[PDB]
Amino acid sequence: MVEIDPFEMAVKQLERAAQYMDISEEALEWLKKPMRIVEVSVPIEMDDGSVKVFTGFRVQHNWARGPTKGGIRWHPAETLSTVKALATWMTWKVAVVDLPYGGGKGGIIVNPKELSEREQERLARAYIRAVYDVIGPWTDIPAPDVYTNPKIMGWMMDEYETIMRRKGPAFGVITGKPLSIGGSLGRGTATAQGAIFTIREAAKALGIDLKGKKIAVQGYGNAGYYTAKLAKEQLGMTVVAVSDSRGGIYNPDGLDPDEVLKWKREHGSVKDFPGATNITNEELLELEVDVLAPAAIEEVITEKNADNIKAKIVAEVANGPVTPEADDILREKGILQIPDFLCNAGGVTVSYFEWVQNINGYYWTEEEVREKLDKKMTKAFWEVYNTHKDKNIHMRDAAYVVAVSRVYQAMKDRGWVKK
Repeated sequence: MVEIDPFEMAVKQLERAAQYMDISEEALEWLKKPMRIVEVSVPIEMDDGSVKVFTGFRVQHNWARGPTKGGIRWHPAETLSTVKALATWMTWKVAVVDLPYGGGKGGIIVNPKELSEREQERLARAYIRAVYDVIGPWTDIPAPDVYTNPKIMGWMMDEYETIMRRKGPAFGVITGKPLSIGGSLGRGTATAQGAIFTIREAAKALGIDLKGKKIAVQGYGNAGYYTAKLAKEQLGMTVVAVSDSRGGIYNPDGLDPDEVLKWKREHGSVKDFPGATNITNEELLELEVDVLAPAAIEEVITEKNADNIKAKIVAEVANGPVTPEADDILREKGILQIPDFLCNAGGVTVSYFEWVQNINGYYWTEEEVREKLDKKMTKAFWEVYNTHKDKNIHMRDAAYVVAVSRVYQAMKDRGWVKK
């Protein structure tokens, strides 16, 4: 009994969410299996004049609401139980903000730091020719993810425009494109502006004046850097500690993220930054801040580091930062914590706004996008917040209640489930 299946863990969270609601037992077995899995063979021609064949997947979970939406991963540790896990995870993220979308994910088993520039062109174009049968502007809409760039999503668009012969809105087949091929403004700061909005609305309900409190960030990714910065410019937070894979620093007087990022682009890591103390990743989690925002890795909170954490808000930004073993041990502490797929929902809503502009054909302005981003993210938090205070459940579990009940209500109306 020594095993951890990544897909079967994503089913066992759905069975836990079937007890806080009244759902039919004939539709509960529908959401445990994705509806159309493709596993294509993707041949590229190398630089040496030889041919290699990589395995590429495409998993569409549930299109009951509309088209399906999901990113594309390039990683050598890919499996079918890792794509089917995130594909059944994407449907509870695009339902909770009430978008007409369904889940999905795709991936290729490749290592992208051992392919040159002209070899990535012959892989990203060769992935589209193999799954053209199951994508489209109204069927399946890809997106960028780990080890993909918006440079690459421009290439997949061009190989779609050559197959379709331009008989349709070909700019809407993919989001996260560059600015001058049919992309949207305000896209690079989506997951930051999605997170910092949910930090404000939670703390306004917790009733703490943030203009004078502090914050700590574990990890220094691109969504990790702007999380600290847009808490300083817009919110008013004091960023006191950062970290990465090597080490971490801490300063009790605020650290300006522009000068800090100039260090990490210069040296190997954040080590020996002036006006701080070079510390570790474990002691950073038990610091003293107003809100802890993990955004680096998964399952950093386990059973042995559970009750040492000293914070008021745990902004779940990364994909499942807390294990279910330690969520209840922190629940009795009186710690309000917005969930994982309610904080990073900003990366989908701005990705939805690039799909609206490409279908109609009329591109919006920058502030008009960022003004409608609050309307989605503040409303979708208050629909969860009133549910939690009236049913006495953890907000990790309370978000799953409205997420299934929007999808199950659409499966009952398309005739898919009678009971």
